[PDB]
Amino acid sequence: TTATRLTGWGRTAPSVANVLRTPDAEMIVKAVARVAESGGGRGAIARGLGRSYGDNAQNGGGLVIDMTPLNTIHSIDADTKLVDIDAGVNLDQLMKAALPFGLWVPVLPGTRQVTVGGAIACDIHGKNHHSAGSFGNHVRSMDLLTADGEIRHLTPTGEDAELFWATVGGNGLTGIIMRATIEMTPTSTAYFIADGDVTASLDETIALHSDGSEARYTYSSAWFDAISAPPKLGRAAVSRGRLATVEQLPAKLRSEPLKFDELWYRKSGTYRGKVQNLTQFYGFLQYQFVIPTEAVDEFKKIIGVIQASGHYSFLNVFKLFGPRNQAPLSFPIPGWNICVDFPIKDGLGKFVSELDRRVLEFGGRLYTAKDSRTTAETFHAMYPRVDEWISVRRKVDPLRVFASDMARRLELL
Ligand SMILES: Cc1cc2nc3c(=O)[nH]c(=O)nc-3n(C[C@H](O)[C@H](O)[C@H](O)COP(=O)(O)OP(=O)(O)OC[C@H]3O[C@@H](n4cnc5c(N)ncnc54)[C@H](O)[C@@H]3O)c2cc1C
Ligand SMILES: *N(O)c1c(C)c(C(F)(F)F)cc2nc(C3=N[C@H](C(=O)N4CCCC4)CO3)sc12
Repeated sequence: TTATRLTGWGRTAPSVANVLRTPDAEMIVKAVARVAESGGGRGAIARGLGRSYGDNAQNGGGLVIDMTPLNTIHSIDADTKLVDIDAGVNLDQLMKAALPFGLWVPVLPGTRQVTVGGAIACDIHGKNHHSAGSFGNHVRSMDLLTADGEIRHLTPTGEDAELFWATVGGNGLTGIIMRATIEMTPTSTAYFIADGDVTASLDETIALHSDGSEARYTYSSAWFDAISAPPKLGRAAVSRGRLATVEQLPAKLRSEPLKFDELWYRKSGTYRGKVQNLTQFYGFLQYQFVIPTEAVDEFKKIIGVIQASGHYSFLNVFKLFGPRNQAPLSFPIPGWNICVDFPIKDGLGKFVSELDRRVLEFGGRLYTAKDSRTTAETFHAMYPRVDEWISVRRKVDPLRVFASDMARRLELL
């Protein structure tokens, strides 16, 4: 092991600890058990490609097990739609291996450079959340390495269904996911057909997302404005699409269907049925929150608060979430989700602390993947069933040999 201080993706909150990089499966197993004996000291935390901005992947003075050397793809079946992978395999890797089977990764985030281990541990969501939900909805079985040195085979139903949905979005505190089986989405091509729309106000963006035209597309998101003053505030560049069928694909592309390789602003944004690949279709404080669908006025308010703030975010992603899964600590809930990132300035930390209160007041929540600064008080209140979740954690890990900086910060230990 090499003693390395580790930060999030946004180069924040360094945590000096040991990095255990090994492809060997049983060398990992021993490290944990040989740690559990001594007792939860600093404990240990699994780490993927470190794409979450938070201190969820960092341990301070403890052990940080790197999962990336354990990246075996065991089997891909095209008939059963099943994929059996080690937790250390990434999505870019998996997406490339699945296409020759005519299979697509069920949930894709922004960057594909995320591991399966980290994908479940955050219960990550994508552009098709309104149609497919989060990543945990597609996990069929996990092989979790618990605290006592044993490995438990978990599933959505039956035994360990309680521990399963705890690991889904459990930020790696329940254990170390070693091996996962994923349900895949079948596909005829590796392309998308998209409909482009440009709104001129927040009211348009909301109406467009609520008039039921969303039921026409599987994938959808919106590049929106949070700087411009009302009524220009909230105006969005919407990108809504669907997986392309072999028939829909232009004459040249059909040959290799599964291969991988202010007026001006409005008209360029507006189009219909346009065929485009995955790449085309897809210092600073990153901030993400969701607000329940029925609380639309309160949402209109937060955007205005952001507008008047004196803080100017330009990278602004807008999304309407679909139904939630049954995971206690899953971030997504049916509502208006938006991410913003601000430039670090004076009074930012206190302003976002007011957005915490404001978001909490309307029954929404923040995403653990992007959080490094919300309090334990705010987090716990944002997540009902957090107590339920903790009572499960004490059964599986009663020594606190699984602990990250976040778990200490949010008192989830
Ligand atoms: C540019 C960019 C865009 C993004 N877009 C999105 C998006 O649209 N939607 C979205 O939901 N997220 C998004 N993310 C965040 C990212 O998808 C998640 O935070 C993801 O979980 C990080 O994966 P990772 O492998 O890097 O895990 P890490 O960041 O290394 O660790 C995060 C968590 O995963 C856990 N973990 C990792 N491996 C294991 C294992 N084997 N066993 C147990 N626990 C484990 C850790 O305990 C930790 O709590 C984005 C990130 C970036 C940088
Ligand atoms: N918020 O950070 C966020 C959200 C909420 C969503 C979605 F759709 F789930 F609501 C998607 C999403 N995608 C993000 C991202 N896209 C960027 C990207 O790929 N680029 C293309 C142009 C600029 C960079 C990087 O991360 S953030 C995000």
